[PDB]
Amino acid sequence: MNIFEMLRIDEGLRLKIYKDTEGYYTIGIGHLLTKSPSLNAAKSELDKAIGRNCNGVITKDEAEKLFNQDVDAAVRGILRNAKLKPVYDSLDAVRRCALINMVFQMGETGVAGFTNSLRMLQQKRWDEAAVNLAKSRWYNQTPNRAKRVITTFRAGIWDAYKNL
Repeated sequence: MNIFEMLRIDEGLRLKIYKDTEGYYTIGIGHLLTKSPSLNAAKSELDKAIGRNCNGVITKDEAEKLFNQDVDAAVRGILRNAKLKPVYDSLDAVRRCALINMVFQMGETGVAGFTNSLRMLQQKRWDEAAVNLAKSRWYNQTPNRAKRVITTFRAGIWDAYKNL
């Protein structure tokens, strides 16, 4: 299992503009287009992102391209972030994928706000950090996904994704 396979389980693949769990306009493999309520604003962002007139619809191919950029940006964002970098560097390969997943879902900023859990993950207090991570809007709003990510940080193995 790898970062791409993991995120693809969590996000799914949709070739037509759709709404987030959040109500936001998205396409592909969890590629948020806009937080704006107009489908029209969303279509325009799409065409800007793909470089063609899409009419709200893309190919698998275009979806994967967007996904490669997003994962690359997520990693680079972690590496550039003063709060995230040190935790990332401290982690093993599997757990590194769990942090990347959180950053992709919620952005650098959002994850950098989980101060206490970050601190516990650095210290390798796995059970503690898993309890603290669960105390969040994140867990309450998307409990099955947060639970997968959390087990991944807790255990350091890919079992949560085996089932799936």
